[PDB]
Amino acid sequence: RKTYTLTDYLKNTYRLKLYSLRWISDHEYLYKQENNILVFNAEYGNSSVFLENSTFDEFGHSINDYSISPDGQFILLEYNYVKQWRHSYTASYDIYDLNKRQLITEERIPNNTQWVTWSPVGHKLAYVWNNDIYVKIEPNLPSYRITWTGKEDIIYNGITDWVYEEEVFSAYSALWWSPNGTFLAYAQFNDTEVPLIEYSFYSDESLQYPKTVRVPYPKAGAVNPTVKFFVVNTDSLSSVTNATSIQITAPASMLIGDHYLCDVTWATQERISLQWLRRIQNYSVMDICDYDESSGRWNCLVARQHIEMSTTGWVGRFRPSEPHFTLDGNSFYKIISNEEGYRHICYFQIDKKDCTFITKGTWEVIGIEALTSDYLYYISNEYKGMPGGRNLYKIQLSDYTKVTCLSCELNPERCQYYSVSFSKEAKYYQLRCSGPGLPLYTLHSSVNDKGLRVLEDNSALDKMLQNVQMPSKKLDFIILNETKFWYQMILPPHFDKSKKYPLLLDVYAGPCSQKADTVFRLNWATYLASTENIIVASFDGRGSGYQGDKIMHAINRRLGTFEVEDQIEAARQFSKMGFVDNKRIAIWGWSYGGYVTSMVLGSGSGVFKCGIAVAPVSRWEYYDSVYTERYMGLPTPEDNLDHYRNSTVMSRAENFKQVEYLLIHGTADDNVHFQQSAQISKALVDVGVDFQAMWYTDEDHGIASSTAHQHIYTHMSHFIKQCFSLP
Amino acid sequence: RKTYTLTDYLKNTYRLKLYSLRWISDHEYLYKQENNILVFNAEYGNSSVFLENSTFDEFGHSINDYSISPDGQFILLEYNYVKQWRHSYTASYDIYDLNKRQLITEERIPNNTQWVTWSPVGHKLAYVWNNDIYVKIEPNLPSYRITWTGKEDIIYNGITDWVYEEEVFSAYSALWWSPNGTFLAYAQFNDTEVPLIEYSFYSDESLQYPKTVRVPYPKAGAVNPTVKFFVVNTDSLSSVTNATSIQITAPASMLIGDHYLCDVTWATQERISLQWLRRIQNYSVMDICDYDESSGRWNCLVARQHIEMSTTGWVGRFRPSEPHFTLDGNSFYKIISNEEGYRHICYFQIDKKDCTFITKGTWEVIGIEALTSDYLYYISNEYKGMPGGRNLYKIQLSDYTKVTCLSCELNPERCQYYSVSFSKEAKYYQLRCSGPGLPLYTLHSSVNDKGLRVLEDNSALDKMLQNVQMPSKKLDFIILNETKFWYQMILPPHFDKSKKYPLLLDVYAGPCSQKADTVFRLNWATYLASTENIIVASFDGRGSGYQGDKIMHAINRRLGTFEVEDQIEAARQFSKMGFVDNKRIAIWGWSYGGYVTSMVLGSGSGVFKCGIAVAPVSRWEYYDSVYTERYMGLPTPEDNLDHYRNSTVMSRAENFKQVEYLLIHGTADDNVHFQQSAQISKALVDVGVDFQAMWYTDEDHGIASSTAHQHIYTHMSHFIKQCFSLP
Ligand SMILES: *[C@@H]1O[C@H](CO)[C@@H](O[C@H]2O[C@H](CO)[C@@H](O)[C@H](O[C@H]3O[C@H](CO)[C@@H](O)[C@H](O[C@H]4O[C@H](CO)[C@@H](O)[C@H](O)[C@@H]4O)[C@@H]3O)[C@@H]2O)[C@H](O)[C@H]1NC(C)=O
Ligand SMILES: COc1cc2c3c(ccc2cc1C#N)O[C@H](c1cc(F)c(F)cc1F)[C@@H](N)C3
Ligand SMILES: COc1cc2c3c(ccc2cc1C#N)O[C@H](c1cc(F)c(F)cc1F)[C@@H](N)C3
Ligand SMILES: *[C@@H]1O[C@H](CO)[C@@H](O)[C@H](O)[C@H]1NC(C)=O
Ligand SMILES: *[C@@H]1O[C@H](CO)[C@@H](O)[C@H](O)[C@H]1NC(C)=O
Repeated sequence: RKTYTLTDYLKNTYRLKLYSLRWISDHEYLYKQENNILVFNAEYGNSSVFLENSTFDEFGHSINDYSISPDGQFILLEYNYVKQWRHSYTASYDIYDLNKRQLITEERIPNNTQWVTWSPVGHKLAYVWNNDIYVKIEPNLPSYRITWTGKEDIIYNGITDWVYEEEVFSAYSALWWSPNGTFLAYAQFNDTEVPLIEYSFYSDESLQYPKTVRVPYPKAGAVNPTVKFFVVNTDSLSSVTNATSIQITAPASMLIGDHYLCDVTWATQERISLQWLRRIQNYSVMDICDYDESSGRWNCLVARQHIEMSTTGWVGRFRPSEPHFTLDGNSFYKIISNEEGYRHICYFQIDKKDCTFITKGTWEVIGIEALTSDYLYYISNEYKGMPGGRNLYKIQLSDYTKVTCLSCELNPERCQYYSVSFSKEAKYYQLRCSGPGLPLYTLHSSVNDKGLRVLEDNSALDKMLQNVQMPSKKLDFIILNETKFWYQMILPPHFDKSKKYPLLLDVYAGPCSQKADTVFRLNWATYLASTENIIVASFDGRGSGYQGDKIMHAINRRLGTFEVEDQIEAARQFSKMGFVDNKRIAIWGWSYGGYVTSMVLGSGSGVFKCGIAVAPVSRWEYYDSVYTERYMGLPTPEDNLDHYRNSTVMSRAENFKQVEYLLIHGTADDNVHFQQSAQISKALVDVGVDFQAMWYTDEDHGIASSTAHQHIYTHMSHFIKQCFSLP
Repeated sequence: RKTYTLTDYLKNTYRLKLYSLRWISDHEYLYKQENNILVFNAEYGNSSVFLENSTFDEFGHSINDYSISPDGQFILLEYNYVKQWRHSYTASYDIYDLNKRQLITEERIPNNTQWVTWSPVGHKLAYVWNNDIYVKIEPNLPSYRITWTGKEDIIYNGITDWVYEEEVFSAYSALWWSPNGTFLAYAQFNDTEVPLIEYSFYSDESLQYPKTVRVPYPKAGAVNPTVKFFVVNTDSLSSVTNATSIQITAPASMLIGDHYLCDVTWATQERISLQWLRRIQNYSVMDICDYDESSGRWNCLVARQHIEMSTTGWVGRFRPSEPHFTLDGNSFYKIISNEEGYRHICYFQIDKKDCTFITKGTWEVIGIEALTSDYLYYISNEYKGMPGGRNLYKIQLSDYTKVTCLSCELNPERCQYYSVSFSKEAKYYQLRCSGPGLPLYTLHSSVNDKGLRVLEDNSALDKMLQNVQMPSKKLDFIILNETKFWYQMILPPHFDKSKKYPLLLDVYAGPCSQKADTVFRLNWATYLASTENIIVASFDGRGSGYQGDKIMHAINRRLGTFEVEDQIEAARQFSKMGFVDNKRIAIWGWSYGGYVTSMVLGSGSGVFKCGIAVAPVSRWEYYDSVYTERYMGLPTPEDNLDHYRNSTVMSRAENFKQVEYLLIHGTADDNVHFQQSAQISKALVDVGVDFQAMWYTDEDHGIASSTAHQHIYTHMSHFIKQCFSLP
């Protein structure tokens, strides 16, 4: 048999298969296969061809992505894709009728549009061009302007600014249609007083002078952007006079200082939910607002207002959890950590402030996925008491003791990590199994809860991997200060406990992480074990997620303390197990893991020989406000400046004398500025420590352009092989 | 026994001694002992003690450098020196009185002062502050304001912008007293439409948002700064009425296009000479310009225009040569390249304009050092047909054929490399022998040409060095195309000719460079030969200078051609001598030889195992217009675009596949911008070539900071050691 090699991973020799589908009705879904968008049927297979390989064959453009209007007439066609940050990007748009086999020509959508969306019923459009919002009742009719305020790097109507895209909404889009599209809600951010990160972009070598990029980006302690919120009524627009947009202003609990808007969620045709959140992120307020068909303004009755606050840390996991209303929009289920530290479902009622918990236990609820008039469906890590694994549950709404696993025992040895995807009224759901066996995608009915057929079993792949010498995964735990803490090892094949193999520690360890899980992946780590016989290990100690607040909030206000000491104390444990060479212990990480790699090599620990750190944070005052202050407070004397300063990589430069270090960064990293590593290399130079570094011209935080991607992973390969002595 | 070590070199153990002085009369001069300013009579001994190793403990501030008034009465004092480009700085300035031992308070010279200088006779003063000229007649009294155009980054009055500073005057100063102190001329530089290089400066940990530095800088082709000249007189100044400057405008041979000011030289109290050079630098014009007691303006008579031009290449070694004038102002001597392309001395008489040559042969006048009614004194490389060497001669104005060498046989073994400084009217002079033996400082008398005393012979060092296994040096040549080309080698202690050594090839190789000399050096090569046993060898090939124009102009319009060829050629010669190990041959170099080293590695000859390039130029359109265009012409397709594009390091990427490369660059390089290396790296990553790289945070083109000077020489030494396989 052959061994998994570095090239298999770089030329992507052994591809996993998956089954991407869209639902479009309670009965039906879509699936391109050979570029043929088919329409599949859920009960039988009465299935039909919706769109040809070709058709658009003669577009003389690459169709970047597609979208159908939910009434079925039209299709949106996206191309000329030009990326911005993580989720943001600018594109060109053309619409196509399917009852007329024809494409629109008039009032078409202006090139370089920031975002496009359909209403949920019918075929109206909302789009954002040049920071402003536009609406199109019908695709061919002129477009209704809605804002004027929009200005590049100042005002943003209906799109997120830099920081709200990254660490709040995870989206560029900041619009929300009502259920039938009557209204359109939106958001407005203001960066006027927010300062600019500046950096260089070199480009094609043809370019003579290098460009500076200026991005409004508020670092810890700095002036942040502000947020306003409105709802406009789409069903009465005027050819003649402007559009009146009703502001639903925040509550006074929030208006007294820097706050954030963190959630927008419709309940009914005329009832919307808001969540807000103070800059000090331990205090959140929800608000339920009804339409007044007398004054078309919007009421949010203080009785219906809902508080959520934290005594042990910060509200939500990354943000306040999201509420799921019952069809009358008169109660709602929602994730809220109970009073033992564990995250479970609460059933609220629009007008009463106690909630009633419908789940109990030492395990957490990952997500509410769906809601009928007799069942709620949710995802937990309950099965066999493992926080690394995910499974699907339904709960009988007339009797909270009547509760049922639907995935656990379909096939428990191959399958332990499930997502679920629902038909438009939970008549059906697809299930996705990510591991530990080979992904298994399958289809089910909610009535019988009986599975109709297999969609994809990853068999092509199965057959090749009988040809490959492959690694093995212990997942298990160990006990400390009285507590279980999960790790995973990737073990080379024919792995023999006699022998003392070398050990790379793959780290992340930032708040609410999990690196110890039931998932199946072929990755770098697989190559190192398969081909270099290196044990790859990960470890979720304090800070880590899905195991309660007692374990998530340990690091609150004290980042770069317990997550570092825990990575170190787990390496100790691994040495003492004695199939590990206690002189060949290395460590690596990226982003937050690169920081923690950097703090651990700075620690004077004795334990590690080699380190590699990729776009690491080195000093929290350099990261942005919204992520940083959530866990750190504000960097003033009056609050938490002191930990801010003890917690910097720079203060540890002299101890790298004891280790071999490698430091890599993109020159054009918007997220964690090159600044951050600049400051590290400088401190190590000024106390005379030798070390290695690669810059990567013009890459960002992902370093994911194909060629940079082959370089880095090779370069790091050479460094590990080199320090471990592998020939 | 012990050897010369990286640490001796970095920590600067074995120090030379120089004997600097300041002639301040025809027969007296200053100089420190420790902390203490003596004046020394020349005839015999009088020491006088001009100032004390105390006196200035009084002062508070951290004094820096001193200047004295011609009439000997005042002394100017520098502090808060705050470093800028390569000659440009800012400082503060207090004036002490020497007759009193008082200190001027009422009306001083403000902080952040840019340049300041005494007139040549008496106690008159001119300075520049926010780009404006100011004169003081008396140091106790109210400054006179000369210009009001000055403006940061656009208008430079009495001082150079970045291009004139680096590439023409090698000076921040652009003022010119008349010899008796009356008139004062200055240059005004414009920079309105010169575009702007932009780069990051991180400063201390404590700075939260980096700083973007913005500097006006023309690259190849770009828009240059234009230039204007003026004379103003200093006896007729008015305190009611603003102060008049007379323009003197360039000749119309120059005015039709882009052109530069390349030299300013006063001949009489009322006659000035101005040299102009075209943008395309194969054509210069000299003007000679008398006063006019009646009009008040300056008259540049056109019988007195001397046109120097070129056809093999460019005018000058790097610019037009300077004139030395006959006391009366009516004739001058100037070095010019003759009909066979050797530089020698020409007598000109202002009205007739064919110069007569005073010297000839197959060797070259380095420079003209002094003029008496009787003799001309010059430095040259004639002695023994050796361009490496340097020696002082004198020639009789009454009879050319009669020329004495003042330095040749003085001390023939130890001393072949001379420089000189004469007293106010050439009665005495100091000699400076800088190699091949230890440096040796002496005093001489004109009338006798008498060897008065030895001022310093460095025997302190001489003892020390008899404890160490010092390397040895060979200087010598080879013959290519029936022409001599000089190499020097640094050879290890107890060099054994039957052995194989690895070989590093130090490189510069720029136009009119010279690496093969008889100078004496303690440097990184010293360390590499004595301690790690490497032969370190440089080579003076095509382009190199002081050997005339057939060799020098060979690269005309054609950089990165022959000089690269010849660097490979030289390494090939050396390996066939049979004490070289064909498998271990490196190359490296900073600045120009960074480029030359890159292009060698990128050439795919295979002769070089590995290489290191420090701050290289990778592509000529990234470099400044003045130096670049001087050797390439213009990057238009109606001039030299095709070579500009063929001569890039980046188009040689796929060959770096046969080599271990190490690329290094200061992030704040204001000259060769980090731009240049960024494009190299990107190129290599694209074709997939492993290399190693290092940035230096906020260092510039020198990487001179104490700690970084150390970091890089240590990093580089490791890299070579890897490559030659040495511990
Ligand atoms: C340094 O160099 C600068 C240019 O590089 C120079 O500034 C002159 O040039 C700028 C271009 O940057 C010009 O804008 C300006 O001159 C012109 O200004 C107007 C254009 O915006 C134009 O209307 C003017 O013409 C008018 O007035 C003149 C008389 O004043 C008449 O000839 C015209 O008919 C018309 O009525 C004018 O041509 C700048 O003067 C800086 O001055 C220079 N600084 C130095 C030398 O100190
Ligand atoms: C907006 O929501 C999220 C943001 C998340 C983020 C996560 C990791 C998980 C997240 C998960 C959610 C969620 N859900 O990590 C990101 C992150 C954290 C770092 F320390 C860092 F150096 C770079 C970086 F991108 C951070 N900027 C945003
Ligand atoms: C204006 O005067 C000079 C400038 C000189 C210069 C010399 C080398 C010798 C010089 C000699 C003189 C003289 N004389 O080289 C310098 C130089 C050349 C390069 F290719 C480069 F990348 C950087 C660099 F500083 C260039 N900036 C100016
Ligand atoms: C955005 O905020 C800025 C503060 O600089 C203010 O001047 C401007 O009026 C605001 N724009 C709005 C809210 O329309
Ligand atoms: C000198 O000229 C400047 C600017 O051109 C002007 O402001 C000033 O009045 C003049 N100075 C005096 C003292 O008249």
